[PDB]
Amino acid sequence: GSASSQVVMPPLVRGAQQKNGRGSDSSESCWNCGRKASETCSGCNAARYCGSFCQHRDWEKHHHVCGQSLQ
Ligand SMILES: [Zn+2]
Ligand SMILES: [Zn+2]
Repeated sequence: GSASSQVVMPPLVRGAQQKNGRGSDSSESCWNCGRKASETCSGCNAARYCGSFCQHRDWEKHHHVCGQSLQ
């Protein structure tokens, strides 16, 4: 029973921007379930999430999207 080296999904933060855009502009769906997304990945902030349970399920497929800054 050791932590070893395992990558876990980070919690989704609540996005709030007004300077650029007024709601989303580009895309507006949850990567996991696709039903109205209003939060972002606290890590890369690239993927869209609506809940913690959604992020975990999609986390397997997020492994290649996280840690890639913006390219
Ligand atoms: Zn969702
Ligand atoms: Zn991420």
